[PDB]
Amino acid sequence: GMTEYKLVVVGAGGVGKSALTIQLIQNHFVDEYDPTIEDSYRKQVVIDGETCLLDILDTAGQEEYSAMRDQYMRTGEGFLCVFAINNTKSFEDIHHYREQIKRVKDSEDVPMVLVGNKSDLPSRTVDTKQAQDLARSYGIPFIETSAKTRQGVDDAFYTLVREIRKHK
Ligand SMILES: CN1CCC[C@H]1COc1nccc(-c2noc([C@@]3(C)CCCc4sc(N)c(C#N)c43)n2)n1
Ligand SMILES: Nc1nc2c(ncn2[C@@H]2O[C@H](COP(=O)(O)OP(=O)(O)O)[C@@H](O)[C@H]2O)c(=O)[nH]1
Ligand SMILES: [Mg+2]
Repeated sequence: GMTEYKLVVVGAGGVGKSALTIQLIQNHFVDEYDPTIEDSYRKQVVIDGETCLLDILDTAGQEEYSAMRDQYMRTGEGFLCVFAINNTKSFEDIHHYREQIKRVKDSEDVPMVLVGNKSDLPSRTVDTKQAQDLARSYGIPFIETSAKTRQGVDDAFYTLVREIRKHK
């Protein structure tokens, strides 16, 4: 049977979670997508010759630490922690998202990838070295992406699938 992978995209508002997810689903750059819409989207993909079913949850809205929201996030098997390379605050928030994932999954080894988005822009404020060194502190991969140009989009999602496969 075809394996389904439940992936969750997290990070500050405005980093490009929706743009990244829609590039994967539609193969098109969407510069405008209602910042309040949180929803899930499926796509069949060939990753290393195997057709698998991705189920991507694109998160949005206010932080809520209810038993219901924890249960909803606990459905994720792997997480993309996204920041924007021209927004220092989004990068400085990443540790919070990682700590919340570790708590809900009750595990120090949850499949995760650090994503530096907006790599097409010239306004960089977060050095690639600092981002690579944060992923090294966590023991996870780092991928540079652009939802505008498609840079790194399959690398981010497919690497997360490969981290889930090794975790099982
Ligand atoms: C002063 N703040 C703290 C630093 C940044 C600043 C603002 O932080 C901020 N803003 C919005 C959302 C979040 C946020 N953190 O984790 C989560 C998720 C979705 C991640 C996945 C695992 C869980 S489990 C659960 N219940 C969640 C929820 N709501 C989550 N989202 N953080
Ligand atoms: N140049 C550029 N802008 C992007 C990129 N990804 C998203 N954006 C823009 O960043 C803003 C926020 O994007 P959105 O996908 O709504 O972020 P979300 O709140 O994390 O879902 C919008 O103005 C998008 O056009 C990218 O890689 N490059
Ligand atoms: Mg969004």
